[PDB]
Amino acid sequence: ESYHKPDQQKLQALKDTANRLRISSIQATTAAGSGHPTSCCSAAEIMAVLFFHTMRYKSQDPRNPHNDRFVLSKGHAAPILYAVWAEAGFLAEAELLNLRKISSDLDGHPVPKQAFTDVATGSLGQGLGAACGMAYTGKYFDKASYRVYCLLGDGELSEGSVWEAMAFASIYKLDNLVAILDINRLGQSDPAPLQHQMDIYQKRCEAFGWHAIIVDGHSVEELCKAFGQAKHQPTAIIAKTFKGRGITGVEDKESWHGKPLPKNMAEQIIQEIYSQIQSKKKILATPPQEDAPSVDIANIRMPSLPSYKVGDKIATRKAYGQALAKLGHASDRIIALDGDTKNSTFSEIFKKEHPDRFIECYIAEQNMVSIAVGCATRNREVPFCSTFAAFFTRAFDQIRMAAISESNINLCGSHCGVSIGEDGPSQMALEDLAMFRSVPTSTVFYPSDGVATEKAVELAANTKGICFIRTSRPENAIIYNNNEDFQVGQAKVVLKSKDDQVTVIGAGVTLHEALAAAELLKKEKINIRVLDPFTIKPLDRKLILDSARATKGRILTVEDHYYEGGIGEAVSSAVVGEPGITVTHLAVNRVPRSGKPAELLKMFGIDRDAIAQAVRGLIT
Amino acid sequence: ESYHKPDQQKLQALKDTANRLRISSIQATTAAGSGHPTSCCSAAEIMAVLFFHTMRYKSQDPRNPHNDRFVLSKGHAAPILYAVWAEAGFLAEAELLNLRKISSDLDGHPVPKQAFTDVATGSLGQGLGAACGMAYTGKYFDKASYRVYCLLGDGELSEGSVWEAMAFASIYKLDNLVAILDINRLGQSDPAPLQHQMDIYQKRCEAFGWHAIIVDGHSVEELCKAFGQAKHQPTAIIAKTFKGRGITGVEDKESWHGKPLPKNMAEQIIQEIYSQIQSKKKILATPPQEDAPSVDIANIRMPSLPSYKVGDKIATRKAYGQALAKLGHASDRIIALDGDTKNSTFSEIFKKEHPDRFIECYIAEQNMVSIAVGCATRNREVPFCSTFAAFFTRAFDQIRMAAISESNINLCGSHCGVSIGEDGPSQMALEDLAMFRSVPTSTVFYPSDGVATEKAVELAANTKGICFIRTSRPENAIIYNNNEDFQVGQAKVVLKSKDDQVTVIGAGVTLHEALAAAELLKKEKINIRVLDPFTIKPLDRKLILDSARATKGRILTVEDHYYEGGIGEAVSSAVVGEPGITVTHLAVNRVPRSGKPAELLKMFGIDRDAIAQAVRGLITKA
Ligand SMILES: Cc1ncc(C[n+]2csc(CCOP(=O)(O)OP(=O)(O)O)c2C)c(N)n1
Ligand SMILES: Cc1ncc(C[n+]2csc(CCOP(=O)(O)OP(=O)(O)O)c2C)c(N)n1
Ligand SMILES: [Mg+2]
Ligand SMILES: [Mg+2]
Ligand code: NA
Ligand code: NA
Repeated sequence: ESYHKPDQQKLQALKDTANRLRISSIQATTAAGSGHPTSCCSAAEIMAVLFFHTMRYKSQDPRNPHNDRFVLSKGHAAPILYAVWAEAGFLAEAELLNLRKISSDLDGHPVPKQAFTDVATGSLGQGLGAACGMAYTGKYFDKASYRVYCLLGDGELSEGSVWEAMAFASIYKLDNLVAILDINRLGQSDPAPLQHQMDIYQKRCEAFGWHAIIVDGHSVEELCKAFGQAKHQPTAIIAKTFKGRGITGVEDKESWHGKPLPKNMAEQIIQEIYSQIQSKKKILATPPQEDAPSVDIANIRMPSLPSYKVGDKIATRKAYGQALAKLGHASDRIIALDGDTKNSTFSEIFKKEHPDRFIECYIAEQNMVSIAVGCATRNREVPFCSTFAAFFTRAFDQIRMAAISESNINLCGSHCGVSIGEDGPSQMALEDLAMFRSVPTSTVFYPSDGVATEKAVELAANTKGICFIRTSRPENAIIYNNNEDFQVGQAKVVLKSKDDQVTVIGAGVTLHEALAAAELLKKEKINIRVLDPFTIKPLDRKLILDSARATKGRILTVEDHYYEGGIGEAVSSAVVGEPGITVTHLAVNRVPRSGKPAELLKMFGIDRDAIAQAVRGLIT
Repeated sequence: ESYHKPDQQKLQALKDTANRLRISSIQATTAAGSGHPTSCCSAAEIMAVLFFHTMRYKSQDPRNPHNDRFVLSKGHAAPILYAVWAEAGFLAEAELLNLRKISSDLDGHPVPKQAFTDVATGSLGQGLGAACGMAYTGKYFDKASYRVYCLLGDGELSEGSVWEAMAFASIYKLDNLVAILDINRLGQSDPAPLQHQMDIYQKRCEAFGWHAIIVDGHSVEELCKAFGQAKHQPTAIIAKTFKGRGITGVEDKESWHGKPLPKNMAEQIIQEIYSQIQSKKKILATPPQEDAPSVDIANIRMPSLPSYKVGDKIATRKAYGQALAKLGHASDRIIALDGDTKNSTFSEIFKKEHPDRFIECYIAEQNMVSIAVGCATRNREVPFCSTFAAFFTRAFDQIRMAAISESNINLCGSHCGVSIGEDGPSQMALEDLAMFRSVPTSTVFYPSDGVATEKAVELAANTKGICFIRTSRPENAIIYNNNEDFQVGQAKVVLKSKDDQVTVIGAGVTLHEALAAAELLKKEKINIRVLDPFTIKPLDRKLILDSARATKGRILTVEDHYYEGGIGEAVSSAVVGEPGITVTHLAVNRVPRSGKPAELLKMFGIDRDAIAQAVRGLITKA
């Protein structure tokens, strides 16, 4: 528990370690012909001290739940991360030279195929948010003794997402979290704005509620001391460093970001660094206190079937909140996050019933997603984030990186489409199906009534990858029996007859408009089949085609979304080339405007009358 | 101009104005049955003072280029924006009651169909970045006397994009920019984190380089004074206010965000507010000094044809930088913005030749897009932003709102696809076609060689809407003669014969892989047509279909992008149902990994061998 104040030999061993890490970073990037040795070298003493004095972890089990966490937010310093894990004895030294090869898992930036990596970085400014999720989990959910350390670059601090995380950590008193800022003066293509104005970094961190300490980032002794003192606040170690530290003629110079040393130069530089190393003996890592709780990864089931009634009206946004609160009674792993929209998404229902497991993330969608990713690391939590679907576009890079991180998070976006009415297009999600479908690990649920919403929540909880649930504002009727079985990739035919003329595919509000169109068309002796996809990704291609074959090959898809990347294009891509199949597509063709929900569905050509007229035109 | 220190009669008129603005915000939202009167009421004195004391603008010409700019970043206070423009005499007072109707343009949040709105807000945290672009333009490009005022909420300040803009304004010494923070204690669903800890707001703004003044936001006199002193720094007026100010029993209470007053309550509250108004006489706006320069809005033409030769090798990312620098010599309105990637996107070439028109935005893509939107307002500048295409996903909400803002900005994203090689997937754009295709005003250029890249830059400069140019890292051959004519929505058939068995659609690196596949397949007496879309949106449906009908109805798309929302899906959606047409699709099926470019194209099934195998399979299945 006490700080072990290192003696001169331990300090020299830490310096020797830092210099070994420099040598390896150079060797690996020169061998690869690409990479960022100068970005590694500014961080070498930081890495040596964290891994070989401060942190506590099992060197042979990097994912162990009791370990301190390290997040390399400046992910292009990956070679020095790999070098520390070789120094710690987990990774074979020889493998370091295979950096960036297709035959290796030592890829250009860290990724979770590496046991020692929890989240992928490489898109700057995201690691601190993930670290915040890890620290929040450690302090409030696991209630364990592990600490969380996150290394950032100085150019990286221009990303607004970093400052969302800074504010989150002070709001939530993450006194188990340390941010290390590698203030090496330079970004990629010029000096970072503040250069070596260390006092301005300190003021910014202090103003955001952090205990901020300026250190010489190349002093192993100052680093040991600064890391050795816990605080009652999140702690920022503001390290003055030089980019390319230890590389004579490159240290502190522009024009070297992401530039490997040519072989002749690497050999000369490595010789000079090696001349400064006093012993080949390596420091051993020190193991953690094993106080993280056991976690059960069993499937999570709703405590009962849905208790809706066919014909009753409920918006799927409200059904989401009810279903999430219900699921929270079945497993303590379920956590909810929301960005100051809990009264609109109905995640407030979960907050009321399970307040200890609700995280108010404020108006900061980027950070919210990163918090969720962090909470899901090491399978600790099962997170459900929510906001308006439109505002998940604010977090697309975090979502993109979440898939690269192989993260299991659940996102529920409300207020989709023009059917929200009067707020207008700033609040209307019209591109969220395109966005989430383009995330390669995604499952996209579009529930059309309250029953389907509850089933989607339960399925999402038990589905790997990036799960998105699209909810809606109109109160529409319950159409499904409570005991209707739902599965990912299985659609439902909600209206059919022996002489259906076209298969109409709708979802959410447009499913209900399609059912209303069917009633209008019956008066003209025209029957239509109506199909509810349930999941847009994966799509039930078989049921769609079997339906179309019963309806003269004709499909009409109607969606409250733009034309590109949504339901209609998913359907077209699934059926193109099938003999006799035709697809007509109704969607929103341009930025909308304010009006009543029904007025906008009409203006944008996706209401019952537009559907009926499209059907009449197809038959003729 | 000297500060006009107001007399008590002017101050009382400003209070009367603020109370009229409260009344109108309540009347309009009660009439609509929705909206945010409490968010209007905290800002009523701020709005009165800005519009009727501080700012200079032409009340009958809100777009006038000499006017001070006002940006309502907290856009859900739109009813009070509409009320000020009625008070100024531009809008008819009766029209305010038509808020949110389909028959009105007084929509729920501000939009540029309103003459008095430059950028759409409603997605919080974006207005200050737009304002920074307006202020940068005013100080460095227009070199004019107009100032820029941006009103933000307190919950809104949780958005990181705000702090990017804060830092930008101090870096760039935007002493013509004022941010007004409506510190009304409350967000939507709870108190804002800092509540009324005014000293913490001050410390945060000062630490980010702003001159920060705490005021009573309901004191017209303190507001006049704080706005009346210009500074050498961007200035933050940190206004302590109460949400719902002036609505008895609602002021300072939770549970009222976005809740209109019921009719009975509106009538009673309005009576009380009206009892505080001393005079019905309105204040007149004061017009501006007309020192903004005249701008030439003519078509922009490259000064010469591309200077490439067929067979030369160049990466389209480098051709972009060369073309942009060349365009800068043809028009004074071209500006370039980049997020600390200028040596990778080659926007550095423009910086070297036209340094006064390059804006370093640092590692802050959200703000970069907003800056560009601000610079393009009132048609002052023609901006080209650049970064890696993957990092435009960090700015998708800004891009989305740029289309809602009817903005003409140009975005060039480099390093697309797996063909970048060793950096791995964090840098690989594999969803940018899906993203930009879902932006409704977008034109998506995917140039396959240096010639097509230069033509795309020129076309983009003259094309309205959100223009995206997808550039690439491999150094592929020039295939077009310099004198080839290019047009939005027109594809090119780059290889054809009377015996073609498939039409293969590729772009960028996969066009070159398709041409290599064609050379391989000729050894087996198999000819393929190869088609280069040029624009993915709009797609040349006619040429694609005419090509397919000459190649046994068969189309094969191949793309360095995920399957969803890219070239293959665009093509399938364009041709579905056409008799005899089939589409096969090669794309990237999962998150990639590091390797050499050619190794990754092979691993992910989008190289010459994958194309050749798919072609053979189509022939043999028939
Ligand atoms: C979101 C994002 N935008 C742009 C980049 C491109 N890029 C990679 S590293 C880098 C510079 C990082 O500089 P800094 O944070 O100072 O780190 P250093 O290498 O100096 O330690 C940039 C611009 C990135 N990877 N991520
Ligand atoms: C990016 C974004 N996220 C979420 C919202 C949802 N939303 C609309 S207004 C609001 C609260 C704004 O509070 P504040 O900024 O304090 O403004 P006030 O109404 O108090 O003046 C929220 C959360 C939004 N419009 N934009
Ligand atoms: Mg740096
Ligand atoms: Mg507020
Ligand atoms: Na990061
Ligand atoms: Na899930």
